[PDB]
Amino acid sequence: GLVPRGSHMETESLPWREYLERIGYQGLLNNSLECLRELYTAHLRSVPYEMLDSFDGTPPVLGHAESFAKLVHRRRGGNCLESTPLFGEFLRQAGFEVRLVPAQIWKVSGEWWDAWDHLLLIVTVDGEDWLLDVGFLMLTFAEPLKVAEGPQEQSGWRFRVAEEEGFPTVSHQGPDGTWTAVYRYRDEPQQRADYEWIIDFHKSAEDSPLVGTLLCSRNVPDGKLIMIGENLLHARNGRVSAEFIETTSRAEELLRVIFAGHEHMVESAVRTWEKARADRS
Repeated sequence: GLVPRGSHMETESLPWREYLERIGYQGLLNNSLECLRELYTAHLRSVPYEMLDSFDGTPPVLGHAESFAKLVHRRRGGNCLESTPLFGEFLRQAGFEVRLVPAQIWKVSGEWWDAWDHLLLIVTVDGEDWLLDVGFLMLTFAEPLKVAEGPQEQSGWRFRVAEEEGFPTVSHQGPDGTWTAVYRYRDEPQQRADYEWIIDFHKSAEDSPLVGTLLCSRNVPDGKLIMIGENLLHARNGRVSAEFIETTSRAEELLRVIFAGHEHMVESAVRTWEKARADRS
């Protein structure tokens, strides 16, 4: 057009009304914690996590205008690079005090992923800091997590932030009562130039987890449905169950739930699910 891409002009004139429509928030906005809670919940329930476009190795674009177009106009799903900075920018323009910070994810195997390639938001309301994550595949807090000591209960689970080996670390309490890290972060405000490297990291990576795989998930009231390849984790009310998905018929059943209200994405997701199952036999 006439407005240069990535200019402050471009991001400033994004039509946030359509964004709020896209996430199913049709009320009034203020800067109370209660408004922030409702916005977070709306995003989480309305937007599935998905990486379908990267199944090839095609990188996501990073600009706010490009993220906006994919999420709002094409009604695609979300992830850390394409959802979280855009949401942070929406909150900033709606008047919240917001900080985008880098994070490193804890593997199910029991070590850290090599790269600090996750991102979190910290929102400051009435002198307190609150964590928000609208770009995470697996189970994390679905209500803003306070940056304070001690267990915080949410939908039958307990989360906490605690300082561990030099880093504020978000953990989740297991059925035993053991705590397992979800991710740690650094309180270092990021702009686009600071996290751009993530794209080249995954281009350069051998066997990137975000390429050649089927990864999608959807928050539901009191839990979350997570599909990782041929496995489904059903998190619900403090309990998680697992199911090995045996047929494309059963995979499609589950993808229709994860992508409820996003039925235009199902056939591509099913195709991607089969391609990835086959490409590991």
